[PDB]
Amino acid sequence: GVRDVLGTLSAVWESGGTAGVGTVVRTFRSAPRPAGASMVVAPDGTVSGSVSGGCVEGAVYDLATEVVATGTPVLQRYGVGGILDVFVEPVSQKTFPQLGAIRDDIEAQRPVAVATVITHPDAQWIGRRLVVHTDEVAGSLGSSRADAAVTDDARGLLAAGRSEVLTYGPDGQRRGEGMEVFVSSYAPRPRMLVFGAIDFAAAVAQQGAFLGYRVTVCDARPVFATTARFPTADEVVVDWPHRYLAAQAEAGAIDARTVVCVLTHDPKFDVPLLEVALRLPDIAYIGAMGSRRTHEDRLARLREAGLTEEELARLSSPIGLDLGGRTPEETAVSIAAEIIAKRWG
Amino acid sequence: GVRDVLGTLSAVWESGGTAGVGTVVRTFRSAPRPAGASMVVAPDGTVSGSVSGGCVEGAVYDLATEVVATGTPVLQRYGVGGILDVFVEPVSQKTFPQLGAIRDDIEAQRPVAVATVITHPDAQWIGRRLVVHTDEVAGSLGSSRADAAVTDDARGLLAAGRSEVLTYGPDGQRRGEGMEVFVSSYAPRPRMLVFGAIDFAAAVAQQGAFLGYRVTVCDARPVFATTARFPTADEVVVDWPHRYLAAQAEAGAIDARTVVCVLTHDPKFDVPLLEVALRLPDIAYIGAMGSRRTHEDRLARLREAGLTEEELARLSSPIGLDLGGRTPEETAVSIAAEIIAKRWG
Repeated sequence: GVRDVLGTLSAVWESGGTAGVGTVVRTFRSAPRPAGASMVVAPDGTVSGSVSGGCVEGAVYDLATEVVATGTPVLQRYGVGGILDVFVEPVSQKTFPQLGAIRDDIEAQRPVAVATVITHPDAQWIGRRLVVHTDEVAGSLGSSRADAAVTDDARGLLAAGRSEVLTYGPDGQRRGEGMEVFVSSYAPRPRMLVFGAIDFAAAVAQQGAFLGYRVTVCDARPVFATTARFPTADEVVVDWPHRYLAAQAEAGAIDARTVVCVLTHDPKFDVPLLEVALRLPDIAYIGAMGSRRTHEDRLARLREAGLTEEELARLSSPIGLDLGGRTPEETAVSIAAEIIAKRWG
Repeated sequence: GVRDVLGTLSAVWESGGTAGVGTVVRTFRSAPRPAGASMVVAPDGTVSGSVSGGCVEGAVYDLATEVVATGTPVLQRYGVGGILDVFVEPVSQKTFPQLGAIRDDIEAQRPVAVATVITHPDAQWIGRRLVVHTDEVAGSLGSSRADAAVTDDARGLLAAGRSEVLTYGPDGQRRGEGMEVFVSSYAPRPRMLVFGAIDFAAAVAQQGAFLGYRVTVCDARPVFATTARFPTADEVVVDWPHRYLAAQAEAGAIDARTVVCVLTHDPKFDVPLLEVALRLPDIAYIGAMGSRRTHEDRLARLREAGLTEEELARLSSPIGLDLGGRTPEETAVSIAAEIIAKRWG
């Protein structure tokens, strides 16, 4: 969402002024910028951020300028290469008192969603917002039923890191028509954890970085788990894999989008590791590398260790889509593709 | 193959000396280095290249040393993490008179395969070789039937850029047993051609580079097709896509592993382009970007232009595997995965 232009927006907010903020809420026909793309017009007229590829920037700028004057938020559809819904609002300390706290949450890696009414029959509702955390909600949409419905749905989207327009009836009845709410999620970068610092881990970590994951490579062997060997990994740790995973779980440093790749079949490490991983309250993906021989030998060993067929059903083994690729690069792509397929973008 | 250590090997060859060369011919249980990985021991004893991850390097070194002394080539199997077949031979001007010419072919981007007998009942055959081009073959395995069979199969592997052990009967009878021939292919980097220099082309070109392709980005629009916008593409050209493709075909600068991505649906460019691409004697992949609406509209337009259902069957549209991914990064991965799936590594 506003992460691109949040420093500039915050500085306006802190100074006491009003920014005009245009947020892309919905997109059709492959418009250039996605749900959450933001443009900010400072009181002195300076613009940052982008909502399109140039196509309607001038029009959004004028709208943002007009909206600051009237103080009335506006949903506008632009049609040109795509179709774009842009919601334009005045953001000040008066109109958005929580913005500083949200800036602070984004900085401290506390997940937070903002849910805004962008469409309603009663015009007084437009631009009302909820600030939603896991454990908390602030603000009011104007009705307990609306607050209840949106809070719930926003937390679900937040947990997934998703931003979307949800549609309700006027009192927040599900499947009703007439009220639309944009949920804009600010979740930290999801984690990819790679256990086994063999050379192939570098290829896995480059695909994880390409897909937007923060990648930790972890191996009990100091010679292997080295910054030099993995210079692009966000983090390289020397630990027993299962000790590291269990510690992340306990710290709440892993969430529902966390992705685990097991690149070892050393029984000393892989079984205790998968004993932990396969028992975690669900994380996005748990893959294990190996040929078909390694795969079946590992399954035998995991059954022998006490894993249930239901826990084993969580495991993607052998890892990746079967695309027929031979090289480490092809295998890395097959893994990234399976990860995407399992969550459905 | 020897590309890693070819400079060092060539310098030995040119000086009049004999190098001991160990080439990994076959691998099982995910051994660290693939078919073609080479180790070279210079007369002064200096080693470069690698056949394993450290596991049998000392043993291969001693074998290479012994093979230079006896002058007799040896196939050796090593079992440890994997299983490795390593073929060790003495390489000099006397024993391998074509090596200089092959160095020259690799440098000029002329595809060339070397086919060597690694196993035979008649020990005199071991280490005999054919040097195979598209249009030429030098050397003799010792029989017209063997030369005929291997030449044919080597050209097929060369055309695909593949290195493999092929198995024949003693006179080169297919499906026979007893004779094994390593074909080591030296083909240039395969090309990925990306037509449409939109921002998403960068993501496509990073995956192509990751997979080992040399990437050309091409667009008729000078503002778009720019080195600055695509700093990692090997090449960025301003041309009508169909004019560029047709010129590559005529020049023989595209081969059977060439991969084409069409990222435009501008009728001015895409139809003439696909008129050329879909009619080329087969190239590996021809994908076209678009939503389902764009896909069907483009097909209508291509039927209208005269494309046959058989030509249209060559087209991968909408592009990529359907993995459900939304971001440009996910789409890029889905495209790389479809490319791999279509060739089967």
